[PDB]
Amino acid sequence: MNLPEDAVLVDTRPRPAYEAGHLPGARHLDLSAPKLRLREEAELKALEGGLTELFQTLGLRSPVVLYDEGLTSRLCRTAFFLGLGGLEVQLWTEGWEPYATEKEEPKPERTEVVAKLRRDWLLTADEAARHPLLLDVRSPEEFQGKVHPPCCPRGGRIPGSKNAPLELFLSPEGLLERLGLQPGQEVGVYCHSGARSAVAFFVLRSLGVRARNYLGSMHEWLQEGLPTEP
Ligand SMILES: [Zn+2]
Repeated sequence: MNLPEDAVLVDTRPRPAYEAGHLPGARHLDLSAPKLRLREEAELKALEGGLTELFQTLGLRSPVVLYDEGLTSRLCRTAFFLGLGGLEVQLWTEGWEPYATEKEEPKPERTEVVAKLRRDWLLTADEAARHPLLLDVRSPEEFQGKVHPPCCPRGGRIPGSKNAPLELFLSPEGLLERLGLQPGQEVGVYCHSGARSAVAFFVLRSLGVRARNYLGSMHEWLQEGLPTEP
């Protein structure tokens, strides 16, 4: 993979791996999946302000190249938030390893970049509720409501959603065909709390699909008391 000029590098691996050696100048950022509630404009503006503080503290600016060992959930989750904030991002999953030589962590000066939410990358609960096609990337047992995590009130799925377990997205060849999709089509993706839905989002976008990521996912849906199946 070729790199764009003057790129800022972000390493999404766990800290010990980062400290054992990272690309010169790369910042460490391995974001966990927050449980977000995005219903009011003020909540969307708070997510945005949080990304601004993050971007400035890490000295980020476009273009950003994020790297990790393979297409990991943390790489995708982290890259999704940076791109969601308006930064131009790219994922680098192989080929950077020979350059992971730096042990010292950079202490860049803050930048003054300001995040601006990219609404076409996102789905709020209300937008997801009106979406023509949502893909639930959890396991079939979760999709069928047979099991659920203890932080949620019951097992279930968003009504009308279709199950596309995450593992399917690791085999892009013929994926759209198998999922019954085509380039340009509007598709939403979700899971429990947006932890791994970004993997499906990036894979689908790379295939030309207008994918949108419902970060709130099942957890927000259930906390809101929205309609569910079974
Ligand atoms: Zn939950």
